[PDB]
Amino acid sequence: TPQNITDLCAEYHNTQIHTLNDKIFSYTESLAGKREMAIITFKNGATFQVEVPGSQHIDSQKKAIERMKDTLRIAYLTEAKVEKLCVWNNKTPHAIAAISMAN
Amino acid sequence: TPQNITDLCAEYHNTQIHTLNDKIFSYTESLAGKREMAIITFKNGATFQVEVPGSQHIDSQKKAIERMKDTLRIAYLTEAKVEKLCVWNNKTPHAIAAISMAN
Amino acid sequence: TPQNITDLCAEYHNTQIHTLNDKIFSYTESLAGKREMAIITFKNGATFQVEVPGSQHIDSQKKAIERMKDTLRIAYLTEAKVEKLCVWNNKTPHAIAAISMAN
Amino acid sequence: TPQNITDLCAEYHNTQIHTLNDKIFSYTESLAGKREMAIITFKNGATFQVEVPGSQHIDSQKKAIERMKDTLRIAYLTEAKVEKLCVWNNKTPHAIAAISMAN
Amino acid sequence: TPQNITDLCAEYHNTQIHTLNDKIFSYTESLAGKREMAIITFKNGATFQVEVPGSQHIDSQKKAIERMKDTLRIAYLTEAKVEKLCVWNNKTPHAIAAISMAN
Ligand SMILES: NCCCN1CCN(CCCNC(=O)c2cc(O[C@@H]3O[C@H](CO)[C@H](O)[C@H](O)[C@H]3O)cc([N+](=O)[O-])c2)CC1
Ligand SMILES: NCCCN1CCN(CCCNC(=O)c2cc(O[C@@H]3O[C@H](CO)[C@H](O)[C@H](O)[C@H]3O)cc([N+](=O)[O-])c2)CC1
Ligand SMILES: NCCCN1CCN(CCCNC(=O)c2cc(O[C@@H]3O[C@H](CO)[C@H](O)[C@H](O)[C@H]3O)cc([N+](=O)[O-])c2)CC1
Ligand SMILES: NCCCN1CCN(CCCNC(=O)c2cc(O[C@H]3O[C@H](CO)[C@H](O)[C@H](O)[C@H]3O)cc([N+](=O)[O-])c2)CC1
Ligand SMILES: NCCCN1CCN(CCCNC(=O)c2cc(O[C@H]3O[C@H](CO)[C@H](O)[C@H](O)[C@H]3O)cc([N+](=O)[O-])c2)CC1
Repeated sequence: TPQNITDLCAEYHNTQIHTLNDKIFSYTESLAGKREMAIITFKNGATFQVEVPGSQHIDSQKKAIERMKDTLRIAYLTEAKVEKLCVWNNKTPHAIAAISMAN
Repeated sequence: TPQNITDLCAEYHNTQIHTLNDKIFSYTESLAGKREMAIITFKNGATFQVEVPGSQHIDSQKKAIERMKDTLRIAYLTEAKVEKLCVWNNKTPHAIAAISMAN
Repeated sequence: TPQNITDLCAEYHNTQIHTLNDKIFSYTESLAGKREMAIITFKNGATFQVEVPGSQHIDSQKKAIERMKDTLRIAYLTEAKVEKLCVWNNKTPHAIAAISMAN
Repeated sequence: TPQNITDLCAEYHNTQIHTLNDKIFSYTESLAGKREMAIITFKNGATFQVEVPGSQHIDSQKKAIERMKDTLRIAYLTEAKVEKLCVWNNKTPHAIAAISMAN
Repeated sequence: TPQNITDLCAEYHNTQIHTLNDKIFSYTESLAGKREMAIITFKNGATFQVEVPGSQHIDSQKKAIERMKDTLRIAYLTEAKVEKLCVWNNKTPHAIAAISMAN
């Protein structure tokens, strides 16, 4: 298994690391049909989503998607610094695959 | 694909944005049958609900409804500023579709 | 839908509003068989339960009963002021139907 | 229903009340197979478990066992004073049936 | 049942205790397919994983794996001192079986 988010990210196509080293500026979530998603931004203007669960996702990802939205919410509310995001870059906004928090 | 709550809200019929830029004044939740819901207010008098799950809701919204009530409760307890709500305005109280939190 | 806990409470038989405007003094929870419940008290001694799930509850209430116990626990730990409880008064301790929190 | 943890405890065989009036000293949790459990200690050395789910448990206890482990973790992290534990004393460590928290 | 993490750890093949007595330095989690995992590090450079659920796990471990990730996140965010980890040291990074927190 990978030892860090960068090596994990590199195991997948259509991904990249964004380095933030900053707390989340805004947290948005929706229960509207077909847009059951979260959106976060940073004060540098960067915007990211947790995608709506879809047919691209495998069964094991369903709980992890829910966990990620839990993580983003509590990160936002505690002003935790986000180090990096691994995202898929074939979606707009870029879609979160992984998060690291440090410092 | 929307990048913010206003753009997401605009995808639906019978919605509008309310801008609060304030913490939640009160949080109410009920387990009574057929009224399994939450109600929030703001000091300006505005009142909003998370609707009881109904047949209007598609299957994917049910999990998101539960998440929204989790979000409103922890927002209330942490005195987090709510930036905007996207609501359906064909319900009273207006029914929450999405929330953004920012300072 | 109800605008507030008082109007909600009025929709049900065997209920009353208790106005506390105080934090929870004690929180008790049990996993013992046939007593899977929570009990709260306020400083003055007034005691309330979240009932064990039973035949009187409809299925939609089950997730809400779990949510209420989550709410009481976090309210207790954060010393959140409880405004009102809507309770069924045909049970001892009186059984919580809804809670409102306001500072 | 019982008004308090002491009266609840007395409804069961093989139980006793421990009166701690103290925060949890240590919190341990395990995902190892057949030891999916939590263990807590107090400064006085007293040690308690939340048992692995087993044949002695009834269905209604399953969610309550999971809730108890949630409660112990957050109690530990917030340094919440535990008033009493109701435990089964036919197990070692004594097995938690109920917890009360009060200032 | 075991009374502490060291005795619990010793019930299993291919494990060891690490004594950290330190807060978690970084927390990483992933929803990427087949890497639905968490990774933590400590300032001394030690790295640990919560393994992706797989065929080596029995059903009862699944909820406990999810719990462990919840615990590591909140331990990280609260800067809780981790006393010990029980890990399987036949994986890289070492895979967490249990955690103790004290002091
Ligand atoms: N990637 C796809 C994105 C594109 N979008 C565009 C918007 N589309 C909206 C479809 C989701 N459906 C509804 O929203 C909806 C809500 C409805 O009631 C509202 O339901 C609301 C709750 O959902 C609320 O109760 C309100 O008061 C009722 O009037 C009713 C119906 N309906 O009768 O079909 C549908 C989906 C496809
Ligand atoms: N869609 C429109 C929404 C509007 N709603 C508003 C409220 N109305 C609620 C009806 C749900 N039913 C009950 O609540 C209920 C509770 C009951 O027991 C109480 O159950 C209580 C727990 O629910 C408690 O245990 C108490 O002690 C028992 O006596 C009994 C019965 N009953 O015998 O019919 C009903 C329906 C319409
Ligand atoms: N609706 C009215 C409510 C009133 N209640 C009050 C309490 N009464 C409780 C009955 C539930 N049963 C048990 O508890 C129980 C636990 C048991 O094992 C303990 O199981 C315990 C865990 O549950 C623990 O592991 C312990 O070490 C074992 O010996 C065994 C048995 N049994 O062999 O019958 C029963 C029923 C009536
Ligand atoms: N009531 C007493 C409880 C204690 N006792 C412990 C030992 N078991 C033995 C039967 C299990 N057989 C295994 O072979 C086994 C291998 C395991 O290692 C692997 O699975 C692990 C995850 O579970 C790791 O992935 C590890 O790397 C991998 O090698 C883990 C476990 N387990 O239960 O967590 C079991 C009997 C019960
Ligand atoms: N085992 C260690 C990792 C190795 N890894 C790479 C090789 N795959 C092979 C089979 C998976 N095939 C995919 O094609 C695939 C596409 C993905 O991208 C899409 O799904 C993503 C969400 O999962 C995004 O929506 C994205 O936009 C969309 O393009 C994502 C994943 N995934 O697992 O998260 C898999 C197995 C896994």
